[PDB]
Amino acid sequence: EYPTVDDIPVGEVRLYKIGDGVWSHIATQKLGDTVYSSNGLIVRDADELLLIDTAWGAKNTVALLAEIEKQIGLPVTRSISTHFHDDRVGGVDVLRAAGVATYTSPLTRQLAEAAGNEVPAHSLKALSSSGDVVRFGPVEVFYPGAAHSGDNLVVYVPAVRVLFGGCAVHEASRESAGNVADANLAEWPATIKRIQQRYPEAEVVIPGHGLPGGLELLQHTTNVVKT
Ligand SMILES: [Mg+2]
Ligand SMILES: [Zn+2]
Ligand SMILES: [Zn+2]
Repeated sequence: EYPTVDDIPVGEVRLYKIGDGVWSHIATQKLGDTVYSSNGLIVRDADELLLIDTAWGAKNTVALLAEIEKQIGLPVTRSISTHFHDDRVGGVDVLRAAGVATYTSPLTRQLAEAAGNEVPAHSLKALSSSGDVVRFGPVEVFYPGAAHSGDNLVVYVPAVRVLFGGCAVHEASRESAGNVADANLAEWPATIKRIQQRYPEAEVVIPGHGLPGGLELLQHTTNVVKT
């Protein structure tokens, strides 16, 4: 049932229900002669939605908003981007045009500017140091330290124990680290250990790319990373 590249054309978006008031969104994108899929999250708060990450570019992000309106029918009023790459901030300008208040950490804003990428309009204070956690509506936003990138964040939904690990967590089937050009391989194991110690009751862990699993994806990541 979980959507894969085999069942999503570039430009279409699927939603997948994870728990009470929580969905993932799945989109596809072509870089080389390589098609990839990518995951974000949607979380209900009263009569509005918090979005976690864009759908990897402007075209997919317009389609994401249309699919949310078809299937859920509540407005997206705020978003958080979990690092500075195009699968997280690509389409922020679509979000802004639609009246969404877009956020991320100050470091993500700085790195996205340096990369030429779109930049969320607002900073999350108090996320500058490894181990820092803030509340944001129905979630917790945690900065566990450098890993896939220097600025990567994870997002936990306490009411239903769902952790979105983003691109700092690899899916079960992946055995290589992927794109490491912004990675800190030396800190990556310590970063995974902070996530494990902070969220020991998580029932679902969603990676930035691929199939959701449970807490076993965290040790799996450490294993892929060392090698
Ligand atoms: Mg770019
Ligand atoms: Zn990335
Ligand atoms: Zn990614």
